[PDB]
Amino acid sequence: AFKLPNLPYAYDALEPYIDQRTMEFHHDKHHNTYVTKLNATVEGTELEHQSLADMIANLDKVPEAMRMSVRNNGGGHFNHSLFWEILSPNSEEKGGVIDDIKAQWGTLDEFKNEFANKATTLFGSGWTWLVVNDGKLEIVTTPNQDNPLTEGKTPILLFDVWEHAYYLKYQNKRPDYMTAFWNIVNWKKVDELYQAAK
Amino acid sequence: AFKLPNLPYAYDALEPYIDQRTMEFHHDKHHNTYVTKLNATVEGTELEHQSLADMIANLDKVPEAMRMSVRNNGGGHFNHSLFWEILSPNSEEKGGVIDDIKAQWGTLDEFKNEFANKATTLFGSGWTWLVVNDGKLEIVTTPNQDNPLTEGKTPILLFDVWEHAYYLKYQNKRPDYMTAFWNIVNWKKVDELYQAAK
Ligand SMILES: [Fe+3]
Ligand SMILES: [Fe+3]
Repeated sequence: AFKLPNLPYAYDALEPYIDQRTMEFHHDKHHNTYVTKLNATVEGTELEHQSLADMIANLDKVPEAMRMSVRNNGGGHFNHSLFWEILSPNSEEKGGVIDDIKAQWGTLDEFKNEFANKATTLFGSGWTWLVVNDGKLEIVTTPNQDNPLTEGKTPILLFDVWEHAYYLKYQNKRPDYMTAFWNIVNWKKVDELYQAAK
Repeated sequence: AFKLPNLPYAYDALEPYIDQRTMEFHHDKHHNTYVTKLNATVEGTELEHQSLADMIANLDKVPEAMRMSVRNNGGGHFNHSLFWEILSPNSEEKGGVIDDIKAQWGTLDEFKNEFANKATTLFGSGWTWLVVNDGKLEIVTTPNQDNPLTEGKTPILLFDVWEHAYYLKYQNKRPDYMTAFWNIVNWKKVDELYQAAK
């Protein structure tokens, strides 16, 4: 069975960037729902003992009756799991990954500008991601709980732009939530993932 | 130019079903942004005097570089404009359309049950609709600001299930927002649209 992870920090540890109340609803309600619905699909099946990354990377091979829930709920679980771990109260822009960002984009700010343009223009619910695609860094978006693993790309960083992730504090002002985000990225985690993927 | 229409009632006229704060943000910010972006797309161009309903229904004929803005922002203007008109503090379940809903579904409760099960299971952002398709009533969903006009169906009632429409008061509890909606449907307006469409 899949389990809801504990937050690696207090619920109020990302203030004033993300409110305590949002961290509660986002983790204890929204993420918990994807996990529960995911378990209802996979529990008692072959898929319970497969890695979630393997399942999402090969959705096509999931039985037709289970596929939508693995996509949506399995996506939800994976996506929110990674998200908590790439946030940190002690965010410092440090890691070898950032040296490589700098090489491709010219400066970290030019990278932040692209990620911002993509995340503020993503229409409806979804995520903006930094990924490795054949040894190379690229910024992509997905709708809803879709995941770049399904397209052959490894995620090392992600940003939630479903409105539940920012509405209580920021309401319509997603660009401010983007600006806030940069202050809380666990780049140490981003870089562990980067070093594993390339 | 496209324009942000006024609300036909006070911002607190739909309390407690839709909260005052939500009406302030939904209309003055979200809908207003749809209008702003749409106008930035279309004027100084030969599309500056084309109606929304024309462009939405013939989205395949809008030029490639303007299509997404017209789809998304044009959708958002059409959809929210209709949404205000189909809300009312003086909701009264009466009309030709209500007689015909009962004829087709057996009872009004079964109409609502179908509409609600489509509203609550819509994954991500979008709308639930009552449409006329060849003189026949049916209930459909669209993602984001997509509109059944694009598929040649006429909308006569719609419900916004983007998280911005309900997060401040309901948070994750979409179904409680759905059940609340029935108390504020302007059935008189829905009926006018119905008699025009068939
Ligand atoms: Fe989320
Ligand atoms: Fe809306």
